[PDB]
Amino acid sequence: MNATLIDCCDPQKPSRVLFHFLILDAPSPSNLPTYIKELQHRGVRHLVRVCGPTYDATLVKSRGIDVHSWPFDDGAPPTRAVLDSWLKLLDTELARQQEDPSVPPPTIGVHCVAGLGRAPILVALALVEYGNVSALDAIALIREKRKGAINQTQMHWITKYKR
Repeated sequence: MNATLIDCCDPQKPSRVLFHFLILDAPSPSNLPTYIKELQHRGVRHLVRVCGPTYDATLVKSRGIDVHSWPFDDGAPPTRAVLDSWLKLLDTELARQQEDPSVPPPTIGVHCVAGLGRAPILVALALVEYGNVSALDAIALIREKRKGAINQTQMHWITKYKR
């Protein structure tokens, strides 16, 4: 498994990880049980799919992983609805940790198909919003681990973003 781990760190204490992001490939229906096991084995709390369904999410939900189906168009930046839902989820996970010192940093998975566009740009945005990393540095960081990630339109949108 074919996954890229990107840490989003506390701006104040860059020692401290806020979230672990996993950029993943989409599962095939036939390999779905193995795939779920591999998510569980990496402590995945939340799975976000930003592509059109290619499988039955209920099988994942039943194994303790929250699944979020927020499709947006290939080559596109997140819609405002997806973005707000993403920040809402991350805000909630952030409050969960602050409220309870017994909660370690959550791993949050994100897949589409290629992992070159839609998945990475959500992660990039999290780095900008919570890690306080500049847009250009978030892109470079993702590209280190995933060559060819993020098209020109996605690049422009993340360079322009504020809450």
